[PDB]
Amino acid sequence: YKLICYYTSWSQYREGDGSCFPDAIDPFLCTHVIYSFANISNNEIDTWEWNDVTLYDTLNTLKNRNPKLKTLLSVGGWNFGPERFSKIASKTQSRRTFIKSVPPFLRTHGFDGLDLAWLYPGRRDKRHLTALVKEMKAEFAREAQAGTERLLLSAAVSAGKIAIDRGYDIAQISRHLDFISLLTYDFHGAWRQTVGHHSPLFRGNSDASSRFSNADYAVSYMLRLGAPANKLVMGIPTFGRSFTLASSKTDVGAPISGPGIPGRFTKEKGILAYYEICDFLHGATTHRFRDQQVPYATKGNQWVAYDDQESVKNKARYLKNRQLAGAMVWALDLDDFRGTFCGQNLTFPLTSAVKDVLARV
Repeated sequence: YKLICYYTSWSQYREGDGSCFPDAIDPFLCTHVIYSFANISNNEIDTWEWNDVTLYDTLNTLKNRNPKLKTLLSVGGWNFGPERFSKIASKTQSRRTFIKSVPPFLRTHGFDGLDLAWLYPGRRDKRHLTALVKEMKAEFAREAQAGTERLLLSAAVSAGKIAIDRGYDIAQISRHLDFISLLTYDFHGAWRQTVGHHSPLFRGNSDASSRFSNADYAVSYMLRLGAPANKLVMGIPTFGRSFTLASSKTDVGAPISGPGIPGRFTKEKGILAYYEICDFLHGATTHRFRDQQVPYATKGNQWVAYDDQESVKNKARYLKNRQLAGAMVWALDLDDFRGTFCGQNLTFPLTSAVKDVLARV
């Protein structure tokens, strides 16, 4: 079993305890740590944060205590316009330059692979996403001729039936990728104004519409589409999605005025770190949808959909019963990395839960 953990570059500038550096990562927790978001300039892979080469180096020292630890660098991400990604992939010349630029960079900073986070290829991209993956992978094969270990190549994909059908050739790209990380936590879209869990596990018997909105469907659709189970990794959120209620209606369906107020450390609207949710829970009412088997909480006019140790193991068990290659935890830095906010003196409680379940056969 693989446990693929993302570390976000910008969580270093979080005030107080919110601040997190590669430093705080238990090197025996995950099997793969992905440094999140490199950039691209002059069609070449490149850094993003000033001190990136330091943090790179820091993260890669962990491989000193755990010699089996593998690290990868992700390209793209959320503040990386996909158009920009598009433009580099469609011109075979700008595409070949970017590819050639990748191995030496990874080799210099000590990475073991590349993660591609093109955040959503459009209808016009499918052809090129396939080209990029096919060739990039071909370059990694030729470079291992130098006598060194072959670099890994992974991809972060959307779990929305439409986004998939629209921009991905799943049968084609599964043969070239070492593993595919499914983003099974973007289900209640940014769009609507109605309360709902962003990462429901199941179909929720109390919902006949957009049933293509849960991890369960997303997975069977990907297996159906032709991706093999031993390359599939299911994404597990270590955060919550918040909303400011527009009325005292709390239950399923309730209306919404907009996103919830910022987390005190997180400082971003509509999102909350698990450690922020732990402090939020005090004096909050907790409910759990049994249909989707996921929790949520209200307090004042704040409704929060999130995942706890239980919902998280649950997903991990499922993942095993279907025999996927592993789990992916978005935000090692959004978990209780200090272990000082959520009662128990455990560090990274959420990612531990997953790992605990992934280790019992």
